[PDB]
Amino acid sequence: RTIGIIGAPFSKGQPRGGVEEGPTVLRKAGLLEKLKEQECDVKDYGDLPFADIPNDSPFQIVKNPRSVGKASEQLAGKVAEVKKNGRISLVLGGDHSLAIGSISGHARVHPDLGVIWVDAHTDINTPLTTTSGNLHGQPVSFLLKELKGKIPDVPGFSWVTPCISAKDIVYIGLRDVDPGEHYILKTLGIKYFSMTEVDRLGIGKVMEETLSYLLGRKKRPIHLSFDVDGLDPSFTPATGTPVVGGLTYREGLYITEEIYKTGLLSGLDIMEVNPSLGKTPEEVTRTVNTAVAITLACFGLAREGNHKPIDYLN
Amino acid sequence: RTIGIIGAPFSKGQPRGGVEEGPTVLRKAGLLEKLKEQECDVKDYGDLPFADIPNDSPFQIVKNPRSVGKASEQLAGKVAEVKKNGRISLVLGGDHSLAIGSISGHARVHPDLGVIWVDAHTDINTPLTTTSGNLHGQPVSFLLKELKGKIPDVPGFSWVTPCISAKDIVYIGLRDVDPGEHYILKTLGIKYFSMTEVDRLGIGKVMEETLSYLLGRKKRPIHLSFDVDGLDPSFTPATGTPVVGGLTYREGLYITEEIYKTGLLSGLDIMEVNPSLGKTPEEVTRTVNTAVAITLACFGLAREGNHKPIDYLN
Amino acid sequence: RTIGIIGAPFSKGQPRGGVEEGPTVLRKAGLLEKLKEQECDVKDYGDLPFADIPNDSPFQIVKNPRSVGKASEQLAGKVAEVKKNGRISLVLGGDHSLAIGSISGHARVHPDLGVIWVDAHTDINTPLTTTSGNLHGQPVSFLLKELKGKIPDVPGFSWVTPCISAKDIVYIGLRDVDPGEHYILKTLGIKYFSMTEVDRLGIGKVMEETLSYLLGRKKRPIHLSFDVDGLDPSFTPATGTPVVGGLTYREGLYITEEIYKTGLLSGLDIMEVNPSLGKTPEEVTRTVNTAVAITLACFGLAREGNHKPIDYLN
Ligand SMILES: [Co+2]
Ligand SMILES: [Co+2]
Ligand SMILES: [Co+2]
Ligand SMILES: [Co+2]
Ligand SMILES: [Co+2]
Ligand SMILES: [Co+2]
Repeated sequence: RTIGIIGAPFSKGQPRGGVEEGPTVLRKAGLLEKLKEQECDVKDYGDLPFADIPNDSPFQIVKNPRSVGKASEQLAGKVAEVKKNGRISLVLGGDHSLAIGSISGHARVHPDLGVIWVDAHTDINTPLTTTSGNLHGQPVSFLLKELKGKIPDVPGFSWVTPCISAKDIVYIGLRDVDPGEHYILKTLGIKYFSMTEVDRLGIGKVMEETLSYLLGRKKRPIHLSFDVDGLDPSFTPATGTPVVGGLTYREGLYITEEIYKTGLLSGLDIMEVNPSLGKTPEEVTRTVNTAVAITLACFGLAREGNHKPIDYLN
Repeated sequence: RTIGIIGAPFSKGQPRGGVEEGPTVLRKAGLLEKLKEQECDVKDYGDLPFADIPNDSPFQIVKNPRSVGKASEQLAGKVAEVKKNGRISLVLGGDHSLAIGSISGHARVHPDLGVIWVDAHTDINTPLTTTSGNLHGQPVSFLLKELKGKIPDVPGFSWVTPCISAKDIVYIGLRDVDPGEHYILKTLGIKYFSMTEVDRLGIGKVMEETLSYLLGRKKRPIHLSFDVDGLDPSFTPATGTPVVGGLTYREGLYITEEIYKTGLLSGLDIMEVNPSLGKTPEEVTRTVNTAVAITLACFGLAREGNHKPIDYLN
Repeated sequence: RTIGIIGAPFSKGQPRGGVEEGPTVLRKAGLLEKLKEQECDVKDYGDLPFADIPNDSPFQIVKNPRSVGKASEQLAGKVAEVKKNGRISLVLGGDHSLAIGSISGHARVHPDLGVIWVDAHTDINTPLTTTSGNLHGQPVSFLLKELKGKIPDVPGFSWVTPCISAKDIVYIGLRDVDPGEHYILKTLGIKYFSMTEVDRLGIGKVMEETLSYLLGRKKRPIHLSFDVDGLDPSFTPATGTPVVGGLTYREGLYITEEIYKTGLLSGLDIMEVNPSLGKTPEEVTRTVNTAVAITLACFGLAREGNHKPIDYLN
């Protein structure tokens, strides 16, 4: 597959710093080289310089609003750029708040995109339902057309325009949802597969349905937002908001191997990897390594093996 | 849901002490408060004072017979009491031998109850088939109507009267069954799902069947006996009789989430949590925390989220 | 079941030494006694003395060719011997290269055998596709009739004669396959269930199919080649070529419990257990213990329990 790598060292969508190092440790882990080791055409668009916004007091309850909306606005234009270059945008990031810019920059070029959101959280709190004020748990509320009119005018998000509808998104791996978030899920009839559904059906069926759900009517470009906390902390420990009972390494690879096989992946996000939150250097590499394997899977790496269109027996 | 909490600090059903601390660490973990944090009506009936029985020599091979039968007799009347108060009895306990009193006190008020027994063991040894003599591995043999006439007159259990039939109980999670126990399973045609069946069918089907099995004919009150050793020791390490290859955290939550959804849970047991057997203070909290989540699930806590009958968007 | 135990302390099929201790730690773990504890008729044929071959320079890229082909030749005749004694051959070994001798010695007496290969690797590299040269990753290429004419004349393997066809083998647990290996899989139409298929279908279906695949047409003798690295390293850490995302303890027991139930197991291999590669003495026992349980399962040990044809209630 042909990628467009976008480094996004940002963290103002949540409290803990160090998630801005994600693009760094991932690159160092050798991700770009491992991609080229496959049938991949890779172009690094560099790491986005998210300049400081010293004057960014809270907006009611929302924290660092101007800083957040800015990094998303900057990211959206970059993602749009690479999609214009006929390349799958790989946004290696910090916190999940950057999903607003990615999905927005993606939809500008591909207004018919479908979104798959692998996460332990729905991150669909409104600036009015959020109890923490951290924007990495509200990205979705900003992107839904149905919620347009419920979201306040937050400093830094004037450029924003709801690009996705409730029936164009699927959630997978949910196990920590707030009440208001749950009310939004049921009311707008959003399709999701919480860990309960995963245990019930199996990841194979869950994926069968998810794909049938988002591509049944017709084929469309897929945007995969992967929050590393969707996977169990025994696999991705170094992350800010971990939650026990997560998707397994295998389930994570299965999800992505299946996504790849559709040949419709056009947008990818690898979020919440925070090297600093690892209790041991092994938890940091265990996280990063897990984060890389998921990415590679997105672009062709299959557990049953891979081979070029040649005769290996000669 | 509306509960009736019953603390049961008992341990004479097995060798290791410290399981009598279970009600204590569970309460301290904040279980009662977490229940009220939900749509729960909670009434604490206190911790039962299980006075000593200094004169309790063995009965053939059975250990502490008078002490055991006594704590069960005391518990049975308490459970009956709370069920008379229209409340689901939550028996936080020590060893599993206390199941005799719970299920008995439950059936007095609800003679048509169905039993689900999540455990790594069938605990159906008779005082005559038991090779260890520990009563926390024989509770079931005392409660079956079909085995009435095979069980000797053990000091402390004269009050006992078999209240459940072989076709009213389902086992889930079996992986360590004695030969005599197995002979009883097959001979009385008891329905069970050992880890083998779980791996084969999946926990979703296993539950589908279990419920269809116990409620198909008609709806009846359910009594859930949960032995914390049914779950894998990587989740509930601090327990006396651990066994590898147990149910997963997720499978445990799935089982209970499904039980809750029937709206027929009327009796619950949280057994074998022994703080003292933890190799680290983290194994103790990992166990207790796991023990709490399972309880909460029984009363409504759903992984996909929860919300009150209000308009969260206002 | 009735077994013929064959100790195979060999390691020249791979770089790390210490895997030759496998038969030792397994025996010490009490495997032979645990088998007799069941309905098993056990005869220990001792540990094969694999004399050194000081003069064994590489053959092109292949390492220790003369040493390897020799231990396989010796093992083949032993396996043939025990199968002639109407006994299931249990080859406790070192590296997986010994599969060549086992499957060969097995087929001499049972030319219609079916092979199930539980491994993280297909070990089907040819001396010409192998990039490492380690023979414990090529055993299969030596045994396939379809590859006869592609394999060079390697010093030590003149006695060898391809006894199995591509449609008589099933792979389970694959997650690390080389490109040439993958080309051979697809080209010869070999049936396999990589971890992807396991996650998709479940281990219950995977086994359903595997068995239907190898026994559908007619019943035939089964040879189970179990590489301990097929299971996840969290279960079998002390092994040379570990790979994350492996089969679970439960899945491993399920596979074998199912194999046993066919009543067609005639050949078994327990390979790659290397005590020396354990980071802790607990990783060594965790591996060995896991290795034993799998063996016992092969011969009747069922998680739901076991009982003799007697009346336990008397
Ligand atoms: Co999350
Ligand atoms: Co998120
Ligand atoms: Co138990
Ligand atoms: Co029990
Ligand atoms: Co292997
Ligand atoms: Co192997």
